[PDB]
Amino acid sequence: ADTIVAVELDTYPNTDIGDPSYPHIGIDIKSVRSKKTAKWNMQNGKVGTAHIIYNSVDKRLSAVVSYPNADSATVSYDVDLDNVLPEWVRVGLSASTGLYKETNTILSWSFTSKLKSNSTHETNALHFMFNQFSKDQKDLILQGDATTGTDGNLELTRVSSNGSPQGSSVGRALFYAPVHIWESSAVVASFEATFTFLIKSPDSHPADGIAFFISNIDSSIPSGSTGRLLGLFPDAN
Amino acid sequence: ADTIVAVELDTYPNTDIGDPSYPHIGIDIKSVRSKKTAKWNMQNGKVGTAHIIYNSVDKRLSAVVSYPNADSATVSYDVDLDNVLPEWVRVGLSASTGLYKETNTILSWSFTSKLKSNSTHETNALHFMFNQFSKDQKDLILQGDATTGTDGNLELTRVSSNGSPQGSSVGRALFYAPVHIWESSAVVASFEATFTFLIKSPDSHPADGIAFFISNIDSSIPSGSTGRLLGLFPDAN
Amino acid sequence: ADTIVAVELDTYPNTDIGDPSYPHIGIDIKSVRSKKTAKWNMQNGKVGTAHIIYNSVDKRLSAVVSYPNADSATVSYDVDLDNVLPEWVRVGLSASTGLYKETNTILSWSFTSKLKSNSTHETNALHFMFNQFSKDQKDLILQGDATTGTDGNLELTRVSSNGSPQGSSVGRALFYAPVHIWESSAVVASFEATFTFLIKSPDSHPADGIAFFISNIDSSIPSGSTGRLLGLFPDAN
Amino acid sequence: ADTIVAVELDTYPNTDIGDPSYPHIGIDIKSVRSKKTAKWNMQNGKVGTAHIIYNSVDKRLSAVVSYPNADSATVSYDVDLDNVLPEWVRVGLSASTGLYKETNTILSWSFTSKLKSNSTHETNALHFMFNQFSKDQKDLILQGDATTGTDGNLELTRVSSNGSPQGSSVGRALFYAPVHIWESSAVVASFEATFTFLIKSPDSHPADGIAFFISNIDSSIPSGSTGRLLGLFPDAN
Ligand SMILES: OC[C@H]1O[C@H](OC[C@H]2O[C@H](O)[C@@H](O)[C@@H](O[C@H]3O[C@H](CO)[C@@H](O)[C@H](O)[C@@H]3O)[C@@H]2O)[C@@H](O)[C@@H](O)[C@@H]1O
Ligand SMILES: OC[C@H]1O[C@H](OC[C@H]2O[C@H](O)[C@@H](O)[C@@H](O[C@H]3O[C@H](CO)[C@@H](O)[C@H](O)[C@@H]3O)[C@@H]2O)[C@@H](O)[C@@H](O)[C@@H]1O
Ligand SMILES: OC[C@H]1O[C@H](OC[C@H]2O[C@H](O)[C@@H](O)[C@@H](O[C@H]3O[C@H](CO)[C@@H](O)[C@H](O)[C@@H]3O)[C@@H]2O)[C@@H](O)[C@@H](O)[C@@H]1O
Ligand SMILES: OC[C@H]1O[C@H](OC[C@H]2O[C@H](O)[C@@H](O)[C@@H](O[C@H]3O[C@H](CO)[C@@H](O)[C@H](O)[C@@H]3O)[C@@H]2O)[C@@H](O)[C@@H](O)[C@@H]1O
Ligand SMILES: [Ca+2]
Ligand SMILES: [Ca+2]
Ligand SMILES: [Ca+2]
Ligand SMILES: [Ca+2]
Ligand SMILES: [Mn+2]
Ligand SMILES: [Mn+2]
Ligand SMILES: [Mn+2]
Ligand SMILES: [Mn+2]
Repeated sequence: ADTIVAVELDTYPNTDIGDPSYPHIGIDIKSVRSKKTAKWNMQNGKVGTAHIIYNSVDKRLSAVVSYPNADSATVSYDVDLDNVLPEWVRVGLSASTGLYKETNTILSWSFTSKLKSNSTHETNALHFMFNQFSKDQKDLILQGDATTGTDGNLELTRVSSNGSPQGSSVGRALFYAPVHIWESSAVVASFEATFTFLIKSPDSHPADGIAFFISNIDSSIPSGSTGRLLGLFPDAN
Repeated sequence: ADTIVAVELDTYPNTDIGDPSYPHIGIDIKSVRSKKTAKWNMQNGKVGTAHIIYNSVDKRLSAVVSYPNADSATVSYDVDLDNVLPEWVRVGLSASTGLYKETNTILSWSFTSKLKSNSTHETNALHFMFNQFSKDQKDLILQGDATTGTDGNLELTRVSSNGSPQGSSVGRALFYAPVHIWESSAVVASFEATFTFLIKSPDSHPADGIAFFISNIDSSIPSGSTGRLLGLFPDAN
Repeated sequence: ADTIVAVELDTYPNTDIGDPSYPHIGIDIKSVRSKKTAKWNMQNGKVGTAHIIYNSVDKRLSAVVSYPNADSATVSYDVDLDNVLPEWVRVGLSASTGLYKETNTILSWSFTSKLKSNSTHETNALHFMFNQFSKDQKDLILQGDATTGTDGNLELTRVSSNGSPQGSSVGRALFYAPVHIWESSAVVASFEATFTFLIKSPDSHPADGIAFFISNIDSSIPSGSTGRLLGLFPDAN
Repeated sequence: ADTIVAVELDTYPNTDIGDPSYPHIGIDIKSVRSKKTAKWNMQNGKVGTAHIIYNSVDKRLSAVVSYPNADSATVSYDVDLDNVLPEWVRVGLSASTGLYKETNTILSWSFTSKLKSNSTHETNALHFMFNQFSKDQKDLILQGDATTGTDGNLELTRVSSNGSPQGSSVGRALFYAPVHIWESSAVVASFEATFTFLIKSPDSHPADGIAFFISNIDSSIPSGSTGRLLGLFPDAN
């Protein structure tokens, strides 16, 4: 099975599987039932921004999601990723729709990771920044319904030609190169992730959400994980 | 008076004023009596590295000081700098000697600060990296006994021609430009500081230490702040 | 007696002093009479972007000015800055108006400079990025009519309350810290400058232009340098 | 066949195939016979540094190779990479030995690539920095005799237990993710490469050299490319 650590931007409450009775952001550690959540006042049709950060000194994973001229939603959870994830992982974005839909458009995405080992200035680093996505984005592994090129944007889930969002859709984009998330002999290790999105929903309720995730290198979308599973988990356990 | 927030690498225990009975690292918030300290196994004559980090999401200031092939010392303290420091500050390094001495040589120093406001990718940032210090380092404000140029290093305190450290010395180096440490309308704000040092002590005990500090723009060495005061505080209150 | 090296975005042709008969961009080395120019199809009322780059290996100063979905204007000139400028300089933006006007609005400005000396990874660097300008921008030295805060932008020249541009206006913005542009023992040295602007002109012709400049630390606006002198030169020599 | 653009650090002159009669650095565009070379005073047993740069404004590829307290070797060639290389490529380091040998040790390697298309601050970037190489370096594709982990270094060619170099050896290291080297709608595009090496040769003459290269994504070591072919070319044409 895949080892998943994700920060979810959950637009649809599934109170039956542990979701809060309102849209929220949460920290998922190997389960869709977030170890921590915070109320999120999602704004339909508006471009928002998410920022996720973590460092081995504090061993705390935090995220802030906000819209311009609007209060932000913050969520933090104490977790030592050395004990949860493998040394080498892959990072990506995931999204899904179920009975209800919304567009899960990504306008930009950047990530920076640094590892300092026991030596002078000996820091290994990785950084990538996407502001425009091309039709042939070779450095991205697109899974499921995810597609690039539409207006230079990344469409995680299926959107028809007339621009309307489709139900029962799942899609992910993983950066091509494996990321060395930690090392036993590292003094300091940290990562920063930032992405802007546009969740637009024409129907009754928006669903199901977007999630930033870290996984084992060979991770793939679990079969049937549309809807509430965010394309990350095989079941709601 | 000056508003000081510093991370001290205290090599000499002054138990009479609140120091632990062993070398330690500490977080000083407007007073030399650290709000938080951690035992530090200082290694005489060896190059060490210090890393300090802070972000407005967690509102926690942390630091790690280590030597190669050696366990590190970590210290963290929850503090909202918005309520402590002014919006515009100056960052620097400070060091002192008293009856007992040590060299307070800085081999490198880098700093990165970022402020994200309520707007798309609207991030203001400042970054500087010093690996070599020249005889005429115009972007540094040297105070007291601090001098640059000797072997491309920054000597915070007085070191004789023969290379031996002098007692009763104080010196600081502040980066020339004021730093916008925070702003009421910032979504995220963070800073990272890193510096390598070389503390060498020929005499009985090493004293007194090095400190990374953030202060009011016009800060200056208080008179008589050699020894235990680290060139940062006027008294031991 | 300032030593000036600037890249001009000349919106008004003053053929009487050497300007081409059309808007152009040029490389000015101690004189308003560009050593090199290129036709520039300036677009009234549109946000444009300028990029300047230089490296000691090629000893060539290049710039590209473009507007979205439009052809760019490029200008390059072979010049060894070690022979032209002092070791320590200051960098800034300048703008002026005369009988004719235009707004010289700066929306963003970033600069990065690196110096690699004869040592392993021993690089000294400086980087600052401005996407938003505040009312109290302490790390900037505003000269002449330059002001910050207006909609988070940098207005180099005088703009009325209603927004209309004023004639006979000069203004500059220099970054607070001195920049080590070069060093005799440097293997490689390079710098990159990028800024976006908005030149809007209601009157007959736009005038006079914007310029990115490098100067001696203590440089200041020459008396009477409004109009064709761009706030950089004392005369048309 | 592979499309190769490389900067060679040729330690062994093969005059019979066009090599100058002295160690040299060169720019190879699809052939082992450099379009441009420069005399290089290689220092046996000393750590050196190589810096390569390119930008679409000047369309010139330059490189500087130097040793501390020593004069550098510079080589530049005017070439538009849009006409030579495909849009997506892979970057790496290559080295070889033949009848004569040397160690082709890489101590560090960093790369930065940026593409700015027709849009505000819309820049796509990639940056990776390697100061330490681990035994299980997953983000690198090791070809031939290349190995990592030995003292945290990258040994491009075969070296024994006692550290001595082996003859008739070839090896390469390519970064895992494909690099978008160019795009038809990009205003500016640039890349920078830096790496430190240690060429040590116990035998009569050092051979054959190290090279930084850009190639088609699926490139692999040509059959029989040991010796003078630097593991990049199938023949000496
Ligand atoms: O796209 C949203 C949703 O679609 C699919 O589920 C449809 C409905 O399925 C079950 O009926 C319910 O889970 C329902 O959820 C509502 O009712 C629950 C029980 O009353 C309650 O606990 C929930 O909080 C909610 O009010 C679903 O709407 C499927 O794709 C889901 O995975 C997906 O989340
Ligand atoms: O450079 C070290 C120290 O030098 C100067 O003080 C010298 C001594 O001054 C006082 O005697 C004491 O504070 C002493 O400290 C020792 O004794 C204390 C009392 O027994 C004890 O609490 C301390 O922990 C320590 O054992 C000093 O050594 C002066 O410049 C000081 O500022 C400076 O720290
Ligand atoms: O703001 C533009 C301009 O305003 C001020 O000069 C106004 C006029 O001053 C002089 O008459 C001329 O230089 C004139 O320039 C035009 O005519 C010239 C002669 O025919 C010709 O060489 C020029 O190319 C141009 O067509 C100006 O219009 C003063 O502030 C100037 O510095 C400023 O550039
Ligand atoms: O590692 C060096 C070299 O080893 C292998 O070639 C060995 C020799 O092969 C041929 O004899 C020659 O090319 C010789 O080169 C010398 O002599 C040439 C003719 O006089 C002269 O042009 C050359 O400049 C050189 O002095 C080689 O030494 C094989 O692996 C080669 O690929 C490899 O370069
Ligand atoms: Ca849900
Ligand atoms: Ca003390
Ligand atoms: Ca003019
Ligand atoms: Ca050769
Ligand atoms: Mn949830
Ligand atoms: Mn103390
Ligand atoms: Mn002109
Ligand atoms: Mn050659």
